Amino acid sequence: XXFXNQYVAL
Repeated sequence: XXFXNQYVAL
């Protein structure tokens, strides 16, 4: 919950 990617997603 900050724009991550497909595997690391926050």
